[PDB]
Amino acid sequence: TPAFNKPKVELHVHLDGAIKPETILYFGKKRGIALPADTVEELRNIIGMDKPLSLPGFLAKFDYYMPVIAGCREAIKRIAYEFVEMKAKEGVVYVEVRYSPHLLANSKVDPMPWNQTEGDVTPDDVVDLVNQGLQEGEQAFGIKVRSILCCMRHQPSWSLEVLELCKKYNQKTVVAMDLAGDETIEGSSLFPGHVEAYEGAVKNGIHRTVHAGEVGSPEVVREAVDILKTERVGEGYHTIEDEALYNRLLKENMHFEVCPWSSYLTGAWDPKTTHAVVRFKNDKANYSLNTDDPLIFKSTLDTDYQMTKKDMGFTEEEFKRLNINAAKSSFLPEEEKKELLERLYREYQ
Ligand SMILES: OC[C@H]1O[C@@H](n2c[nH+]c3cncnc32)[C@H](O)[C@@H]1O
Ligand SMILES: [Zn+2]
Repeated sequence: TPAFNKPKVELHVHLDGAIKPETILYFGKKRGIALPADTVEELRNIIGMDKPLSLPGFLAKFDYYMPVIAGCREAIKRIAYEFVEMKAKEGVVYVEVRYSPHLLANSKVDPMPWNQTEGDVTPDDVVDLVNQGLQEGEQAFGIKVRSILCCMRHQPSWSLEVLELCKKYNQKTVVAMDLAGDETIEGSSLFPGHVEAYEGAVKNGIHRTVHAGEVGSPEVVREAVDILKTERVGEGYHTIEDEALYNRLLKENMHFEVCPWSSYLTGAWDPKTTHAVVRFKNDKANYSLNTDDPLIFKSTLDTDYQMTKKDMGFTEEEFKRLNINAAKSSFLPEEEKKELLERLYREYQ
């Protein structure tokens, strides 16, 4: 009994955070790379988390499996492909998947991620591989999928390249640029590489989303919006702590990419306090309900819907409304955007 058994739109999910334990297991064995377990079940209990940790502590879960995927062409395309499939089954009609092309490369990247031996999978090659998998997947499960390339807070040296990859693969799945990573890295929002990359995104008409305010303060959100010119705020829960800023974002109709389950599991949200999404729903704000990293949170899109339904009083009417807003707030070109809205309204009848 799903919380909302109707078409959905997801704008916030990490491809490298939405991998099948069976695929991880498969490639570790296949490449002879170690994993903290050799059973999907125990693989899930190590990578997985059922209790709040922290953002820095949550991010380390990737260390367990990224090494078996990164640098492997077969694996990069496969996870991209199986991702669409996972989305198709969850009832998602349109989705934007994000990831760092750099963290999956083993050539032309410095610092080499995961202590990898050089190879031929360049960062560009990664975008191409994911595009291919995503495309083959759309085709096969019939849902529309786009992608978003992440700048990493800790590695601004990579940012300007990410912008280039967005320019090159514009709408050839790549519809936007994100800034992900450890939001606690003081000043990461302001590092030159990042700033210069967004400045060029603005100048070259490349869409922009920025993770901010999940654990950072209103100023991190203020900087994303004002300095980085972000078009959407990834999560942004802490924005409501600055009534003035909140109201100005509410006025611009800023889209907040919300991830309920994720906010609890990363300790971003104090379970004793009311979720910022309650305030969002109440203020009729522009916001989507997203999954973020389902492999690590051991969840599905329904997990976040059941959470809001059961615990936050969300109705089918709010569910329909938030998704219509997610559609309007997507980085799809006008025509495809209209086509998306058309489908949702058709099905919401
Ligand atoms: O998917 C791109 C990267 O964004 C980061 N990311 C994933 N889930 C996240 C939640 N919050 C902040 N950053 C996240 C991860 O380091 C992942 O490797
Ligand atoms: Zn995220």
